[PDB]
Amino acid sequence: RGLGTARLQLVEFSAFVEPPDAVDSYQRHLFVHISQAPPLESVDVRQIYDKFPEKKGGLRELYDRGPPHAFFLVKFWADLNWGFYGVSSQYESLEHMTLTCSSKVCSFGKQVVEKVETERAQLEDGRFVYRLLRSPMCEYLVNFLHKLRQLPERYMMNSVLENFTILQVVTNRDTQELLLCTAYVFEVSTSERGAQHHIYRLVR
Amino acid sequence: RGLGTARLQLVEFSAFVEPRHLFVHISQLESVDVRQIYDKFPEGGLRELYDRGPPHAFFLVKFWADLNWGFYGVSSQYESLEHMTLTCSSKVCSFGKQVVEKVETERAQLEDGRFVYRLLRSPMCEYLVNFLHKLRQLPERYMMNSVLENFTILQVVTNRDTQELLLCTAYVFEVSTSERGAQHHIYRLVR
Ligand SMILES: O=C(c1ccc(F)c(F)c1Nc1ccc(I)cc1F)N1CC(O)([C@@H]2CCCCN2)C1
Ligand SMILES: CCCCCCCCCCCCCCCC(=O)O
Repeated sequence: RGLGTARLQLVEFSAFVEPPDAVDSYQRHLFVHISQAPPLESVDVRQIYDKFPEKKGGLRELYDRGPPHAFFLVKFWADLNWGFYGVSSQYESLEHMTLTCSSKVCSFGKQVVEKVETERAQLEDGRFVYRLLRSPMCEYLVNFLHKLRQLPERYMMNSVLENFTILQVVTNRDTQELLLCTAYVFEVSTSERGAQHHIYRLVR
Repeated sequence: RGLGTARLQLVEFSAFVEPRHLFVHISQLESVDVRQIYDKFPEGGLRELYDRGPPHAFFLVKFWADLNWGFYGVSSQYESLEHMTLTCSSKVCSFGKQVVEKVETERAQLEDGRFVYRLLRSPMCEYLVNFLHKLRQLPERYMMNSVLENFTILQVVTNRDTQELLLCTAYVFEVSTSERGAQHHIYRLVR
């Protein structure tokens, strides 16, 4: 129903830029942003197998590892109409864990870059909270965004983006239980609408 | 010396597969000159950190790894006399572009009158494991080594609470013959 499970819920995610004068008037531009009773639509995981990095830690093996209900697809309409480039994430749990979070970027389904961080829990009002705030976006991505934003046509941006995906894998560090696996696929939004997203479940 | 400084020493390093097989192992010095490897790392690149100082913290290790052979694991273990919290960062680089960065932290455990920092059984990142299988199916040691001339790992341990760098190891890689096993050579990075 949302992006997450009973063990680990994604509270918030966002990738952004603050211009170098934000020390005078603060502003931040959101490339993409998720903030968090229908059930969610489904998408068949094999239909995107080729879009993620096969052999090991790619989609098929991860799904085979399960649990099957931990897998969500997120379709992003990015706002490229806008410095410090950042990513922030916030998850929450009933149990106290140490999370490992991996972010794999893949071009044409080949694992281009991978960031991996650990995050330990901080108590809160009835919940454990895990905050990975203001991760500085790696400059592969900032460069790709700059090159991408100067293309002359939306449809060209979207054909480029059809090869660019991101796989996020959150696991328990101690036990290696997979908690959350998210495939992201990307399209650019028209000027006037901001960023927007549609979350699906990955079934088989 | 060994691999370390007065504030922090490497006691154990091992990269292994269990079905245990050890690709590389250190258990516990001539100067190599840092510019000689500048073209091997990004430019987050080694010159940045070396300028940051302290240059007595920077080391180079050359591994001759053993690929003759699951769970793919990395275990490091450090030592200190001050109670610290380490941030250990690995960066795997291929052809100078940084293709993975893995970031962990370990807080000090008291033991035998010293502090041990044990980062044991990190799942080897998936890039490295795919790389290892591909590398292993090659038919000649010289082909492995040609491949491996473009692959390097860079480790920066820093004090978490202060951001001081404490340690900085560049790793370079070749394969050894089926007879000889793993071997390695630590070097001071100077300039
Ligand atoms: O910025 C991101 C990122 C992560 C997940 C996600 F769903 C995104 F949309 C992300 N950003 C992003 C990607 C494409 C466009 I067009 C706009 C965006 F805002 N990340 C993952 C990150 O950590 C990478 C992983 C690989 C190495 C480190 N940088 C930074
Ligand atoms: C640099 C390309 C790969 C080198 C191939 C040699 C085989 C042994 C690998 C040792 C890696 C040790 C550090 C890895 C950190 C991680 O777990 O990502």
